[PDB]
Amino acid sequence: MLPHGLIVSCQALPDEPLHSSFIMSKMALAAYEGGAVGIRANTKEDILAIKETVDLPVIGIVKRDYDHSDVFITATSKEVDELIESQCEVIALDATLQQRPKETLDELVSYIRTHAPNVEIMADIATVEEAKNAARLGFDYIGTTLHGYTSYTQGQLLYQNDFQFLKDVLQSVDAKVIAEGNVITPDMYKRVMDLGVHCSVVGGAITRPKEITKRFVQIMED
Amino acid sequence: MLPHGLIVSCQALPDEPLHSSFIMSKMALAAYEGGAVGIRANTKEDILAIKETVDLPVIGIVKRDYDHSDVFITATSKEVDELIESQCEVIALDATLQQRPKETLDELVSYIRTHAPNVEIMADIATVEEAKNAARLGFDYIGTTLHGYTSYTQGQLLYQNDFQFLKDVLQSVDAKVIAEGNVITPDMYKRVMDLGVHCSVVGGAITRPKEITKRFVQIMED
Ligand SMILES: CC(=O)N[C@H](C=O)[C@@H](O)[C@H](O)CCOP(=O)(O)O
Ligand SMILES: CC(=O)N[C@H](C=O)[C@@H](O)[C@H](O)CCOP(=O)(O)O
Ligand SMILES: [Cl-]
Ligand SMILES: [Cl-]
Repeated sequence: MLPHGLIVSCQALPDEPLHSSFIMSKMALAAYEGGAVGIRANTKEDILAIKETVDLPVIGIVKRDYDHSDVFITATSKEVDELIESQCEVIALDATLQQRPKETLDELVSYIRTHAPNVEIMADIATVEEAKNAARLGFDYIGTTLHGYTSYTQGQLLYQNDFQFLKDVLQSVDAKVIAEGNVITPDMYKRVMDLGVHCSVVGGAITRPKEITKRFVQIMED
Repeated sequence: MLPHGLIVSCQALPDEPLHSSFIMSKMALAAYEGGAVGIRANTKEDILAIKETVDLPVIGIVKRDYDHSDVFITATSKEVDELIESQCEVIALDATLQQRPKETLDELVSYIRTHAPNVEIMADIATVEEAKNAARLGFDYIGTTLHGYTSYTQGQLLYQNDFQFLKDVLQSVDAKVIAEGNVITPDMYKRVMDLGVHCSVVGGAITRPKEITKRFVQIMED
């Protein structure tokens, strides 16, 4: 199981500067050496490289676009099978009720419980009711990952109104909740932990130097 | 000349997770894409890789330890020659009063003006008196890089007492001053820029995920 504490997301998609299984493995080692308790990573190859450099538990996803679906975080059994092969300890998937290319969310949850019974699952959700649906499906973890990143949560950011959305998720489910998405600073990390999340996933604030650089530059441009 | 704004230090020494000319070239790309106006980098190998990735001006150093000297930032003509070969726009060196392994600081300054007349020079100093000595030697930039990092500045950090050390440096010299050392947040970057530095160097806050991870973990340990 994931400990309490800091999960570092070590992702770099094609065309991002640090894109490379190798580099993500080194970002993960850096996170490990700074006191991270887990890693979140994207694609079987990045996960396998990371698992060569750290024994931290990994939350695995496959970001892959499908025609006629806005679901891209572990959309189908093809991505699930890649992640089972990766041996990541936790499989994260979009747990919205948006249209998927193939299996439904219920079918992907059954698929994972049948084919990878020792793997934990994590629901990336955007709304309280998606969170409650995930809790009902027996998700091990419910993350705020997609809050602000679906067509229907545009402009919503986890931290808004002192983490009201996070407070509402924590109030609505007994499952382990993960503060993920727009945890930008140590102060935000402390706040989500004090609000009672099991753990927090921090990505861009640690592993996206372009995004960190932009925050430094923006302070001069207000 | 270096513009006003943010210089990103893209360094990873041999024991650090990201040690690699290729990775530091990508950190530099990320800095560029985020709005940096320059790069500080270490070793000819890293500098050449960065200079083929971005056209941003580079402050080059070679960190290399010598016996019977505490000077490790561009200590001798050997490091200077590596930086001349690198074609970096600015050569930075330890510009402390500390005894060097070979040439004196004064000797090295003469050497650079002779052997690389088109290169600007940056004085990494620890004290106001070293800043004044650097102005004496005609340095183009005076950075606060070694303030707190010498045997005679123990316990001091750039930000202490609302950047009093930086205020004292800026009052002491007419040369372009660079805020470097422990500039860890956008707030600190804003502050040193508002105090009148030419530019600021931010390293670990952007390019050392281990260091950033430690600050996240640390807020849960206070
Ligand atoms: C919507 C989406 O794709 N999210 C990604 C999912 O893996 C990453 O953003 C991940 O959550 C990283 C943590 O977010 P941040 O960079 O700290 O804001
Ligand atoms: C004393 C020393 O070795 N300094 C290094 C000089 O290259 C780095 O610290 C460099 O100044 C980068 C700025 O420091 P930070 O990583 O932003 O805190
Ligand atoms: Cl980046
Ligand atoms: Cl690091």
